[PDB]
Amino acid sequence: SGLDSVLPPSLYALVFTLGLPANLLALWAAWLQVRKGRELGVYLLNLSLSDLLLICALPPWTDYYLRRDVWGYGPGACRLFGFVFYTNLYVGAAFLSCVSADRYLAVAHPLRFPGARPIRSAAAVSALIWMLELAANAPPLLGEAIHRDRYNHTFCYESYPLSGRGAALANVGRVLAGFLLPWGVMMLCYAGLLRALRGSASCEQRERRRVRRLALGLPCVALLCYGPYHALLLLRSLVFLVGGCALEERLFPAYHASLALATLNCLADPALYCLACPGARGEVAKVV
Repeated sequence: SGLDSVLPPSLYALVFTLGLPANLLALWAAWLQVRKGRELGVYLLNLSLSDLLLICALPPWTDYYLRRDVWGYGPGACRLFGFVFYTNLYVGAAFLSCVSADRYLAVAHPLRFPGARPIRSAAAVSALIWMLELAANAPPLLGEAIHRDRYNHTFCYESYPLSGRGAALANVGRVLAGFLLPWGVMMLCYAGLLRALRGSASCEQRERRRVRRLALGLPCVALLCYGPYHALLLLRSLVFLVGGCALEERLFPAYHASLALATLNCLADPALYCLACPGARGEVAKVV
């Protein structure tokens, strides 16, 4: 260790300093357009709620990392903190994918979507996603999560190395079903959105290009945030499932910097889905 005394501390500090008011503003904007029959607003609201949950769970981890990886809050509390953090981290990606699929359906099939009480179906899908992610992260909750090591760290909810192929398969599945399934759906939906309006007589070149930047570049932001973490996770899980203590000692600060860069997608979501959107930043621009 050694870099977790400074870097993830400062990223978490920036997140708790800016994203929390930003996520509150995005939540208010999303709720404002839920009132107007919209069914993008429910996904945006749930995304902002998940981001707020992760942001408020961040600073126990801030202390954790800035005190040279030590846990003193209690064996019971790290279960809850890791559960909230690692569940919001995947729920965010799921709801980005849902927003992408919703936009693709609305644009490519305008005369057939959404139509029939759009708030109810979207709320049902949101609840189903929450249930599925909660079930996915329940097996980690069943845990001996607090770990004492010889080298004066005493982690919780993490282990170096992994344990007996089990957490390794769990991590491989977590990667391939909480990322690259939602990210893959999001990328395909945005590509289909940008290919569906190839033929529209009304959209000019100026307003085709901004849709192009959004469709190819919002998934890029999501990947650039959530990607290094899951790539490193899959790398460790595959190496343990093909290295000794040298490999993990080499990619350890990479792993705990990729986690911070992954939680950095709690500033981008409120920004890219409230301020970048002209509609939201007409209502959520100055609460006072």
